[PDB]
Amino acid sequence: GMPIWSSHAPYGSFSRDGYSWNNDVWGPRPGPQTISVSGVNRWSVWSDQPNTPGIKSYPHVAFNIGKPLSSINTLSSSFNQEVPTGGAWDVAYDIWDSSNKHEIMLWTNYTGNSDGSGNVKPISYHYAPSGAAIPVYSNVNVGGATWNVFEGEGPDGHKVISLLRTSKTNSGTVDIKSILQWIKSKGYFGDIEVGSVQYGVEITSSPGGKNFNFNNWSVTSK
Ligand SMILES: OC[C@H]1O[C@@H](O)[C@H](O)[C@@H](O)[C@@H]1O
Repeated sequence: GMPIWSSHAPYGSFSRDGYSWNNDVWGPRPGPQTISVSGVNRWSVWSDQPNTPGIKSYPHVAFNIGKPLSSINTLSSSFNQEVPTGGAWDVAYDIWDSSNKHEIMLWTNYTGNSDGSGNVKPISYHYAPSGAAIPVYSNVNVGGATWNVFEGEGPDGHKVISLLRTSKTNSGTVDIKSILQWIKSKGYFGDIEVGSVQYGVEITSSPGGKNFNFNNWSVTSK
């Protein structure tokens, strides 16, 4: 209702009690974007990005872990959000290891489809003739939900593993510890040191301005 912090500046940031918020917007001609924080668990962002190729922004909240996967007893997160209908975007968890050589994404609600097609697509090495990203694993039930798994590389060669929920949702709880354990079991990485747990929206297009409310977001690390 009343903000404890707000910014419309690209890369404006604020931190309170272990949580930080980042107004990340880059690129040739970024559109206006304003993030507001009402408290440690509740925040919002409005963004007006043009109907052009590529991700323009990732407004997000972040929480630091800094622990090896093996030392972790509990790593879960709860989200509750209100999203617009149109545009090109994906609301996602962004989980990094401390070295930033492995990125794990969990897409909870998005404008594309779980099979890798749509106006947004997961990072992927391979695409189908229709242009849909090709999943490496399908209908995987892990960490409290069913997902489609995709594999790709970022521009600096770092590995990206993306899980797209087969059923989109605007509220839920993810068991990140178990998801990372399953990814380790397929051999993508070893006893990774978990660095950051992030949550926000990657906006490709939101012409006319679109609003995203994160009414609750919390991380439980033990
Ligand atoms: O290929 C498009 C991709 O660009 C990356 O930077 C993003 O993190 C992915 O989530 C996105 O789908």
